[PDB]
Amino acid sequence: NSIQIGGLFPRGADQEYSAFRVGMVQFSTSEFRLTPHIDNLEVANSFAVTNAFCSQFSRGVYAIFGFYDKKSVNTITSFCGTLHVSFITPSFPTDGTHPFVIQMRPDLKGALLSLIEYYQWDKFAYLYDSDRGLSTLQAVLDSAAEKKWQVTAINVGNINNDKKDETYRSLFQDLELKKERRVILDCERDKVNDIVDQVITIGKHVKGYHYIIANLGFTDGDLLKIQFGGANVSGFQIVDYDDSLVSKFIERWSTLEEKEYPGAHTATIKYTSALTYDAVQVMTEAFRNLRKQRIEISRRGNAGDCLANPAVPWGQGVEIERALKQVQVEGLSGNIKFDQNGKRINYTINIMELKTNGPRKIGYWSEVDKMVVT
Amino acid sequence: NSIQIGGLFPRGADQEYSAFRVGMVQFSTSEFRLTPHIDNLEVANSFAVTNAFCSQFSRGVYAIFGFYDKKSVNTITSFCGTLHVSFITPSFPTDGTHPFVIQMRPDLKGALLSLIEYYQWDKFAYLYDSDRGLSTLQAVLDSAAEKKWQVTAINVGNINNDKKDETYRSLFQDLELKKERRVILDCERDKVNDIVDQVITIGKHVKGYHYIIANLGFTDGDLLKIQFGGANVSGFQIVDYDDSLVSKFIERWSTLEEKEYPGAHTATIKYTSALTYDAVQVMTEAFRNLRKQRIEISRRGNAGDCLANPAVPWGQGVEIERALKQVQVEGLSGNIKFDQNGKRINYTINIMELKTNGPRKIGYWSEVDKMVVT
Amino acid sequence: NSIQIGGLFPRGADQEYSAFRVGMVQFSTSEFRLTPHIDNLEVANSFAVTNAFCSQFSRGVYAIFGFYDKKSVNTITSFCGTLHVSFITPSFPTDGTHPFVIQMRPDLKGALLSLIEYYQWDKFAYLYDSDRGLSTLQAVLDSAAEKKWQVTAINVGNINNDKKDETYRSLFQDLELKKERRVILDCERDKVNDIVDQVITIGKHVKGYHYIIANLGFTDGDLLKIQFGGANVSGFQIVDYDDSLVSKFIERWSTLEEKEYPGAHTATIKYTSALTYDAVQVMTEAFRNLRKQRIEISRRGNAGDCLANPAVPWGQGVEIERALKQVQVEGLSGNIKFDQNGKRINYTINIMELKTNGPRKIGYWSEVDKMVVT
Amino acid sequence: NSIQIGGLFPRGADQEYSAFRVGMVQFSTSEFRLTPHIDNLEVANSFAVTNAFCSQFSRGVYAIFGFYDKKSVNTITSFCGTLHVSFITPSFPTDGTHPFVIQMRPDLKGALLSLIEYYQWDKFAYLYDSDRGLSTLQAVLDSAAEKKWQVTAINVGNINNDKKDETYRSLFQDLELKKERRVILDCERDKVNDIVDQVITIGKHVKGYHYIIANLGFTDGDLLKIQFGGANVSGFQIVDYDDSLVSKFIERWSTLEEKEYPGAHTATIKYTSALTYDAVQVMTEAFRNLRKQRIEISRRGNAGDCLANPAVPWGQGVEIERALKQVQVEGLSGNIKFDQNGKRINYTINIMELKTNGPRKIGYWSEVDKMVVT
Ligand SMILES: *[C@@H]1O[C@H](CO)[C@@H](O[C@@H]2O[C@H](CO)[C@@H](O[C@@H]3O[C@H](CO)[C@@H](O)[C@H](O)[C@@H]3O)[C@H](O)[C@H]2NC(C)=O)[C@H](O)[C@H]1NC(C)=O
Ligand SMILES: *[C@@H]1O[C@H](CO)[C@@H](O[C@@H]2O[C@H](CO)[C@@H](O[C@@H]3O[C@H](CO)[C@@H](O)[C@H](O)[C@@H]3O)[C@H](O)[C@H]2NC(C)=O)[C@H](O)[C@H]1NC(C)=O
Ligand SMILES: *[C@@H]1O[C@H](CO)[C@@H](O[C@@H]2O[C@H](CO)[C@@H](O)[C@H](O)[C@H]2NC(C)=O)[C@H](O)[C@H]1NC(C)=O
Ligand SMILES: *[C@@H]1O[C@H](CO)[C@@H](O[C@@H]2O[C@H](CO)[C@@H](O)[C@H](O)[C@H]2NC(C)=O)[C@H](O)[C@H]1NC(C)=O
Ligand SMILES: *[C@@H]1O[C@H](CO)[C@@H](O)[C@H](O)[C@H]1NC(C)=O
Repeated sequence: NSIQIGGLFPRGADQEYSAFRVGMVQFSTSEFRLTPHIDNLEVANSFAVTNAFCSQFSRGVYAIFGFYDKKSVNTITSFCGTLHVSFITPSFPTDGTHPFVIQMRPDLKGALLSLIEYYQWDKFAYLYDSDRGLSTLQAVLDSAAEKKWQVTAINVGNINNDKKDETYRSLFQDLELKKERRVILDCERDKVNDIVDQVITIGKHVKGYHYIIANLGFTDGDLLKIQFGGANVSGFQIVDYDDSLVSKFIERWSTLEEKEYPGAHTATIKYTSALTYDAVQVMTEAFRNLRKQRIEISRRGNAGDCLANPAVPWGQGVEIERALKQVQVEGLSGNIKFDQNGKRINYTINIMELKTNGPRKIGYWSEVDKMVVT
Repeated sequence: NSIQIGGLFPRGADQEYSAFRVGMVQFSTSEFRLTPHIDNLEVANSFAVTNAFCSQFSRGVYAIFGFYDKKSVNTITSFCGTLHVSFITPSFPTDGTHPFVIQMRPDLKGALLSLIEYYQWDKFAYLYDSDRGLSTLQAVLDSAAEKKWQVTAINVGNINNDKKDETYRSLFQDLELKKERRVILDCERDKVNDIVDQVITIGKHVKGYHYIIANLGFTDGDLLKIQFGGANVSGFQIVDYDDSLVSKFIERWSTLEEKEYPGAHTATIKYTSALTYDAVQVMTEAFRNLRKQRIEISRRGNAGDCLANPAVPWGQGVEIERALKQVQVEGLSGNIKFDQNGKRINYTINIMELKTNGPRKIGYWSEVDKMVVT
Repeated sequence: NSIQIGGLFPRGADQEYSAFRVGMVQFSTSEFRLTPHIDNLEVANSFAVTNAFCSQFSRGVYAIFGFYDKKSVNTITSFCGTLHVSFITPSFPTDGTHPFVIQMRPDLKGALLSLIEYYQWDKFAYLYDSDRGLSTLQAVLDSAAEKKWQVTAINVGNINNDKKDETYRSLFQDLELKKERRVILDCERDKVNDIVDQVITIGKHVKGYHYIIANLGFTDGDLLKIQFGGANVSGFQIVDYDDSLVSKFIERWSTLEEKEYPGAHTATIKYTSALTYDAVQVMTEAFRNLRKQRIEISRRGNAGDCLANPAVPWGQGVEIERALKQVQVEGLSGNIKFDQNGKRINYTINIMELKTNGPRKIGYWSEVDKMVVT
Repeated sequence: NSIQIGGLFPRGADQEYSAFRVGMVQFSTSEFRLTPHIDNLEVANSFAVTNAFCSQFSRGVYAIFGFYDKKSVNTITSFCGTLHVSFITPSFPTDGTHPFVIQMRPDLKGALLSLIEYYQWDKFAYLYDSDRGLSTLQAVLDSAAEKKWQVTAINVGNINNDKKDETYRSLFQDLELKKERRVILDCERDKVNDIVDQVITIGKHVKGYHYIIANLGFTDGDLLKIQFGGANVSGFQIVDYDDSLVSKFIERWSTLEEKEYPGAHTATIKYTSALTYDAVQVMTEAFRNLRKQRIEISRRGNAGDCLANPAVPWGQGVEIERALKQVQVEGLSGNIKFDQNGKRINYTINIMELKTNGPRKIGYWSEVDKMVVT
């Protein structure tokens, strides 16, 4: 009744760690407690990721929570699938079916295509970033080929910031050659903030221009900066701030202090932090299910090292995976239900549009049902 | 005075190993000799790749030669950068800059864009495969954005060996429906062979079609099947069989036997194995230059541990990298010279066409000079 | 009882011999058994054919089964007519009336002419091989002279196999220069396979061309390579694979231990082998009927030599011939009925084309009724 | 000393036999006198032909002379090739190379094609019979395909004489309405005589009709019937009546009597008879050369039975073949010389076109040069 888990967090991650500890203290069952081993590192460094994973495996950790990017996803997936260690992450889902990886970030390709069809778009620009994967870009290109679209895929992830002014000015001047008024911003948070800021400077945020933020976090950024101007702005939001549970959680979250809980005294929580909260919840739920199933998973610092030749797995790993992937709970992100691969199934995505008054949801998207209008 | 190096090879790259051994015996001794440690492994498995790298590092190898895949390149780059151990490879160049990696494959984006400009194409399909990366697809996407092209990018990678015929057939009927005669194949040898077989079966290799084989191995595939069809078949070739060095090497190499040297009894040699030969030459020349400079590189003791904390790299790694990047030799691929990032500069790619009498070179593409017609 | 027969199988006809053995072991009963003398020989050698015929006559056989070509048909027919010994064959029917020769192959000239009239052709080519024969070419030339057609007869039997690629390529180039779109392939299985391979290689199987495989073995050749090209490919088939008897035959034929029965472990049976099986059936039926007629068919070793001077035949062979020509049974080729001259009558030939979903029987041809469309 | 030879003659070749005996008595030398054993049989009967051949072979005969038909050429050539026995014939050349056979009849396809080219023919009818093979038919069809001729080939051998009136009228009316004014008669002497008799009866010999008789016996048939008909008639001839040797032979032939020399009391002889005479001459010359070369091909005992398994070859037969294939003597049919295969070369064919004063040689044809006009 003393489960030791592992935690990998980026060097500079505060809100996600705060949500992690909030969930841990919220779901601290009197039957058992989860003791985490938190490692802060540069996730982009595959060597550092491997070092942390190997140290946690040597320490005897049953389940590992962490993050990965395009430069550190393959190593994590391979190590987990070989050593039979369950990995729970809020990061982007891997392209394919990688075992022993629990992916709680819902896919956005289907919702993005459904929203594009709803908006009746034929020609548009697609500004993407290579720091998260090109699966969305490939899906957009395939849909464009199928439905006879004219998509201009432009990468904005390979430019610095000192020459950003001139580079993006040239990019937008080239975009105005075709009179492009509809663009999609499939970029990270800092990248999309740069896009919106430089759009404001260049003066292309006037009416007629349509912008789509291709991420689950729409209300986290400076929506007020481009709120005025009359330009269409649309996006997605996994979290429903109007839900009773979300409001109850956010009240306590705002009442928490900032010293011991960095990035907490605010009325907006990042979707990564929300997914970390549901990750804590699902970990506790799976371990309660394992305890109630009367299954012995006794393990300690005796499994061995990381680079054992041959690397023999342990039989409890497949049972831990079955327990993790066979739960159905509800959190900030909504209904949670994974498949045999480790991806959510019956999730719901709330679509919001930005107006002068403020952000406002226009409908919801699901798997069985396409975009719905209220 | 023996120098120990490492070797990573995929399970199936027999011709590459044969070319490695041929280069080893050719450049056997001038003032010393090399001692490679070969470790055949699944190159796409990041865990196995890490295990091989760590075993070779513990063995105390001065340099490492091996391949990598799109899902195993980050591990090599990170480990080599953090351990100051060079990695000479004939695989696809990395998307960016990475120290301690000596990439031997010349870039193809510039030559492909120059060939498209020379052919004056406005609506060309792009059948890409997710093995060597999507960097060329991205580059052609920005080029299309900046040159007003109609690119129909289609992924032909995520298909199994059970509906290949149906998938390729339906793809080509779709291409006929939008009436698209210009197609670019950015796939490897086996994939382009499958595509060529399918297009022959459906009967679209007749006059009125144009295909570009976007790989350095234009003649490595079986072009005799589409030689008499009547459609343009362009491509790029890195080895010139009419060159003195290549002709002498082929005369020495075709007389061998397929028992001790698998895949070494043919008049043609794959560009990957050619780059293996030139990589053996480059390593030999670099170590010869190091010996001539009288720099002490021998270890003072054991190499250490792969996952040691902190990862301390030896002071001779920078010297090894500089010596490897400072060599300028002539090989099968042509002039060999590396810049500060480990890429290849001052190279030449011969553009060739498949006429009814055989593949005939029509010109060459350099970095300082664009496509030249001869 | 024990009745001995002869066998003139060629050197290389493994499937026909396997079908012969299967027919023997299936139609053999306790009433009597058949003892064959199988001699493998170069059937184009009239000397060897005469030697084998003389030896089998010297044994004292009652009927002879085997094959012949255009270079050995006259000697076989003359020997059988002079010696009053019957000869059942699946080879091409003789161009005339010949007694004591039972021919299991139905005529194709009438069906071919009816199909040409149905397709309403005016200017078409006719690729013939002198090795198979020229009776069909003579018939089509006479019809063209009587119906104002433009037939371009081409011989393809004189091409040596050492360089039989440029010959076909130049031939089809000449056909293109003559604007020839419709071609009739009247050749053997190997020759038609080579012609189809060359056609696909030169890209002459696309929509706009028409091909008629003028032989009863439409599906025996590898038709899948040209199925998806898009050009019309018609032909004739004598064996109906959807019939109950044929399906029951294949149910056993596909599981016949190919090592023990060469050319049997397949779902496709050559029309020649099917005719051999039906010939075994008809000879067994004829001998059973002769035994059930209370006729003395006792013959001892009094045959002597085949070149007796004068050559006095044995009168017991005319009853054998009458019984053989008085057989009305069903089989793989369909209804079997022989006229006074031994040529097959009351037969149906299935006319099929090659579609994307496989060959389909669109109708049947008969002597009494012209081509019928379904 | 003497050499036994064999003679195969059809039932009715009385003048052929008379010419053979005239040649024998004229070329009888005191050094050795041959003793031919003449056999009379239906040459179309393959069984009789091979029985006579085997009787000769058992007799111990070194060289065989005789005729063969379309239905016996194959067996004759096969037996001669297998038993290494030389065969000398005046019949049609074999449709292809065949060892141990001497063809004394010069080819006609080249001369006929040259005459057609010189006569500026682009549309005609090729009336042929299947008696001398289809080599000429194949040659004219290939030449028509090459030179864009609209030739209509009609077979007349299969049509029964009783019913060959209504069909004759129908086909001639078809030719008249289609302006098929030019015809070619590649038929035997009797068939062409019947054809010209029918033409005279029907009155289709009006000005414009250009009949070509494709045989060497132009003057053999009745040409005075169409001498004053006003219709062009062109033929070929191998024996020149103006030569001194031919004139002396025809005088010594006409001075003979019809009692002991049937059909020898006229001034008109057949080209086949002339070829028989030249065959006797070449046989005598070859035997004289063999005797002079001090080569004894004498056999101690009987050759045995032809049906012996295995066969019984002998190198003296090969030496005899080499002796025959290296003879260059003149004769009634002109110069005689054989190539390596056995065909006759170094020959000239005299072309005559019928006029009101009778046949007159309008030129000659050879192989070292095209057709020549005098
Ligand atoms: C392959 O087979 C198809 C059969 O579906 C051929 O289609 C044929 O196309 C011709 C076009 O000239 C049709 O002839 C036309 O018939 C109509 C109605 O009788 C008439 O009004 C036109 O003037 C013309 O004569 C023909 O009917 C049609 N076949 C059938 C069965 O309907 C196609 O041509 C074939 N491919 C080749 C290369 O021959
Ligand atoms: C029958 O024999 C007579 C006797 O020569 C032929 O008369 C002449 O034949 C020549 C060719 O042998 C003809 O020359 C041709 O003339 C045409 C123009 O009409 C020209 O285009 C050709 O290139 C060629 O030079 C010639 O006209 C013809 N008549 C005369 C008066 O000289 C005759 O052609 C033969 N055939 C028939 C069916 O009569
Ligand atoms: C921005 O949003 C507005 C309203 O939400 C859109 O306005 C209408 O959109 C419908 C949907 O296709 C069109 O049929 C109408 O013609 C639009 N009317 C007007 C006055 O715009 C608008 O299309 C959206 N996009 C842009 C670029 O403005
Ligand atoms: C295949 O090659 C031929 C000839 O190299 C191309 O034909 C040329 O097409 C261009 C179109 O840009 C015309 O301007 C030229 O006149 C054509 N002929 C020549 C000799 O250049 C053809 O376009 C190529 N592609 C295909 C699909 O056929
Ligand atoms: C032809 O064969 C069929 C099937 O065996 C039979 O029904 C039909 O009566 C036969 N025709 C004649 C004329 O006997």
